[PDB]
Amino acid sequence: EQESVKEFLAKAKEEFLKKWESPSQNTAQLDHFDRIKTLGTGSFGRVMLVKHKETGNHYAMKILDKQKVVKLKQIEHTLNEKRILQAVNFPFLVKLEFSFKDNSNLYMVMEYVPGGEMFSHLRRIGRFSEPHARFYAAQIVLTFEYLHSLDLIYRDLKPENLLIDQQGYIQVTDFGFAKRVKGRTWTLCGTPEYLAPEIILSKGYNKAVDWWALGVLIYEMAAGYPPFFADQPIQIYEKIVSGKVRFPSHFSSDLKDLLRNLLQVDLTKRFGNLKNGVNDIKNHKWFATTDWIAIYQRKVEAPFIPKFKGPGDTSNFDDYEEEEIRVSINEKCGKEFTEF
Ligand SMILES: [NH3+]C[C@H](O)c1ccc(O)c(O)c1
Repeated sequence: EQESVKEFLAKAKEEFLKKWESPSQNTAQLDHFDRIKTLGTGSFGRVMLVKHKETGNHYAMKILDKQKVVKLKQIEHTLNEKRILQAVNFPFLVKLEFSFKDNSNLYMVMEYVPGGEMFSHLRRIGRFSEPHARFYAAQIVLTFEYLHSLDLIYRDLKPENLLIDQQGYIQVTDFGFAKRVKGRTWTLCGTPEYLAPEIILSKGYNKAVDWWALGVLIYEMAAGYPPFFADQPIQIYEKIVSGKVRFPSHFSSDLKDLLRNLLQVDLTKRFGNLKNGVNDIKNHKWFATTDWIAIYQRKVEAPFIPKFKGPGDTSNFDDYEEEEIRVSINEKCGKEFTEF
């Protein structure tokens, strides 16, 4: 590790810790924004495109229903998400610009990235070439190097959680499962196709699960489909734990070798979790053409630039039923979300 990387990560940790210890709170309110379009929706929350009425800036506003968060046992996860997001700073992480709460909801107002989810682009083109997949993978490697050095585990890597920005670079979203962890953690969370074996088997697990997920992501980017798939989760899990993966013949030998080391069932042998840490990945032959510093500095020409007309264009996102943002006249779940 060049002292330059050590000193970068030491300063990164100092800056993170200062914000972690003293989190920002209550930095805007709902009526500062106009609602434009629902960009995504789930069992306890939504992401909305909004426009700030005074500056005209567009943002992606994540709205979480406090009662549903409680019911689906997401309290600590939502507190993790906001506390981490307000404390991190890296070129490939979506920035949290404001947060606040009201009687009914929690709000995280993030940068809006108009290029859409990697998932859409991957499905439209079919599969990415190895250089294209490598460009995105390198950004994830650097982002995980950053996060893991802060004792953070991300726990939701997948194409739907990676947005393509105006320059063609990655912006990681969706910190709902991210957690500050020294050692092990135990919660069953993630997305089935991306779960490491040790999550499936209810073990105490660590940052190695993020490196496993990177193997899944790289396979999916280069093949067009993930390595372990089936009609039901239990059948996916049987495949994940088996230690067997098949590679398309069009994969390069270097790609197959990297993937066997990321998709290593034995977490004590998995790249990213050995004595040399991230450098086993950064020094692998599949990354020989990668200029890590140039990627970090965003000096590499991207494989493609999403097509969009301006900062408010939603054409790269899909259409959802537009529901109200209702705020109760009575405070709900105040105690549970005191720190938010
Ligand atoms: N999974 C992506 C998520 O819905 C989303 C969409 C647009 C954004 O700018 C964002 O920060 C998050």
